[PDB]
Amino acid sequence: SMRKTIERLLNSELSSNSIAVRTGVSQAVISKLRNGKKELGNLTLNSAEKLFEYQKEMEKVDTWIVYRGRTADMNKSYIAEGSTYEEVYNNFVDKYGYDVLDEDIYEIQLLKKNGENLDDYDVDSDGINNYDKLDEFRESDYVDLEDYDYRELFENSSSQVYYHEFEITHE
Amino acid sequence: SMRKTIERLLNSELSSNSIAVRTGVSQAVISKLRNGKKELGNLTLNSAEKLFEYQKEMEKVDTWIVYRGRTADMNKSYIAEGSTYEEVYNNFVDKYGYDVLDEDIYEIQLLKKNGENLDDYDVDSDGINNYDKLDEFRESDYVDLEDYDYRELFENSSSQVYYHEFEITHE
DNA sequence: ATTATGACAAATGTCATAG
DNA sequence: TCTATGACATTTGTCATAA
Repeated sequence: SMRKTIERLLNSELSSNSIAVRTGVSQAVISKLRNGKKELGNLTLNSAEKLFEYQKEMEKVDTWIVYRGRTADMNKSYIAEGSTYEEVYNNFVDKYGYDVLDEDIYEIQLLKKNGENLDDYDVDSDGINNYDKLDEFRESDYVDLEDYDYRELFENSSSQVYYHEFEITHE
Repeated sequence: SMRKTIERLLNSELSSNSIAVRTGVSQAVISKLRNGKKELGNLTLNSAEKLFEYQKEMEKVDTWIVYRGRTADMNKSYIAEGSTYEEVYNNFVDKYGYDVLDEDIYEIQLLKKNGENLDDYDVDSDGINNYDKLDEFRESDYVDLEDYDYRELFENSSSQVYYHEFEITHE
């Protein structure tokens, strides 16, 4: 899926036969890809999904994300920590508060991801104004936010914190 | 290319031809995928990436910035609009003029990006005392100002407009 | 426990055309 | 506009070789 993560697998010194048995993709494909005989883009979704998921599980333990945010005053700095983007968001909201980020940013991200018209919910600086419509959406079957969406919540928000830097450490 | 995200594009009510035009995937492939004659798993990463990027763009959250500024007296009012801080600044200069904002604030921000000492740079309210240093800066591209620098330009200014306020809506 | 190369049936992407 | 169906050169996935 993420061509970056599968590219990091080719960068890895793990054996092509080890990759072949761990993911299920043949050693032939892995050897030809690293050699340059094959291109990752030309590969199928199923095999690429296998390679990406395996590396993602491997990186799950040695991954730490430190968020940095700067307000207008030099003194105010917002920093959060976690191994997952969602963890960083929860650490931030308990550490600092929901009102630091843009009003109702989580709900707005969820609505747009699910294909809902923002106009119906009366979006404004004051947040979601049509609370009753949001309540109808909460009961309705929806698609829960993925980790990447949580990073977007910080970058999208500029009302209080307009500078966003994330540190990703792979060991 | 998350298969769930691509499926939400194929399960939308959007035309297979329109999806084909915006993404670049052939209408043939998109239609066969929707029919069931082809499978997403068998598709190449490049095309699946194209589909993924368009659905990601559709689900992306929009940002609109309304800037409000006032003089110390509060008799004089200034208002600007843009989806980026750079767009807000460009609108402000087009509507009001470069002189109203702090003199050579754009250059001050550039020097701050370089890290060159402001005191050594002959900093003054009048503007750039040292023309020589300007050509020195012209020699190096250095770092072109990022969007956040444009908000900082407004907040740094004290002369003329002294009250700076940014409101963000994600409609 | 490794690493390159096939062969082969089956798909793909890029173009069309037809309705 | 839009859908469906295909042509063609070409890369795939699987399953092997050989070293």
